[PDB]
Amino acid sequence: MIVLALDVYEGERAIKIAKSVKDYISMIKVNWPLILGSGVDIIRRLKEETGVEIIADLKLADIPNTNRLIARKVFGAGADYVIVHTFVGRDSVMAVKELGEIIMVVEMSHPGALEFINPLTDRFIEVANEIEPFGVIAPGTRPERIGYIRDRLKEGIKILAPGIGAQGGKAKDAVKAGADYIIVGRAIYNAPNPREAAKAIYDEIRGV
Amino acid sequence: MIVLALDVYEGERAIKIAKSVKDYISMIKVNWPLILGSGVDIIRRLKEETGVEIIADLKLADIPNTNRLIARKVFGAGADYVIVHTFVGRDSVMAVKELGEIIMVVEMSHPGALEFINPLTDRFIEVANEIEPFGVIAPGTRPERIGYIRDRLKEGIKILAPGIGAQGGKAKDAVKAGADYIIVGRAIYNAPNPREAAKAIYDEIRGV
Repeated sequence: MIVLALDVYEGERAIKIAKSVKDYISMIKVNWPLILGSGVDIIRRLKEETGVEIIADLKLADIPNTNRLIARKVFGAGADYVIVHTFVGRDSVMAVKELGEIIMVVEMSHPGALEFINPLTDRFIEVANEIEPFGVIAPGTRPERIGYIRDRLKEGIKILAPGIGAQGGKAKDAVKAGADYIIVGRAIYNAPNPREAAKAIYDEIRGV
Repeated sequence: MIVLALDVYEGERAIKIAKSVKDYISMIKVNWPLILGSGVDIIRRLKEETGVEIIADLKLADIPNTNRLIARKVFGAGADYVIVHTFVGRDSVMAVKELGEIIMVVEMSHPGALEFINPLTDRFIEVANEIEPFGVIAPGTRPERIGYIRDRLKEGIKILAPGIGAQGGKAKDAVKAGADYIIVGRAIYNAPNPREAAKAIYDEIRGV
């Protein structure tokens, strides 16, 4: 249920951390900065070193043909899931889904999201319901939002949520509210002992 | 002025095509396919082999800090412009603009664009007018749209138009309608003789 946001750009350093917490996470999420610095082969390297599935957080948002060229290369490189925007249209989402498992963005948490993205979350969820992606991604800052989305999201589509909070009990609360996966980064990779931290989040979630 | 959308994976193929059409183009636009297949250093290599400016068409659509990390890396690798989506918000756009010149997506050509992007074009043109990027991307499929945008867009902001009439003298009409640059990808990189293909378009735009 835990997804490690491996936002560590010293390549071998990132790999060491990922290997150390491998037993307590379900997936590793890599972004464009890591792929740019280490190359797209960082995805196969992480898989070989950890045995964990990889989410390529690409936010694809181009026309169908281009989204297709990108997805073919990234899935070919071993990515298990690709994160794609919903706002570019159904055809652009489908061009990626036809090549591999996808996770659709339906809401974001930065101030700018209030301008165009978030006013459309309800509609993006309805679109996701028709597309049937592996899951959707939305902020987990407020467990009430997770539930709101879960109520509207077709059963079977998973919810992945970043930003649930580092306080004791936040991880367990986000899962109970409807998150299938919680995405955690700094609380793990910047801990004095990343494995211990990941293990503690794991324990909180599988506990009571 | 033609912008070559070099959407191929292989670096040697990309460099060979770019050098062969260099005399007939103004800039080379690199997207994720080429960065993924050849590494981000292909930006620098393309510049060293042709001497023209490079646009990084990344369709940036992330939160400010992630957009910043990507922009810093790509501009630092030699990109002269970075293409960003207006949809994700002003803050995400400025995170990139503070590091280098940008081009904003205000409208797209694929059918999916009619679902969310195009309905907001008037609003996006007004956001671009406030930000004052180097230019905006508007599809040239119909010179009607180029002129529609040109009338509403602040004078100093350039218009780059992809999806140009794969038919007859459409590039010329697009330019006449207000396009400063014509983005051509497939028509050139998939052509039997890319240099002859580029020259034809070049001659059309330059004629009367």
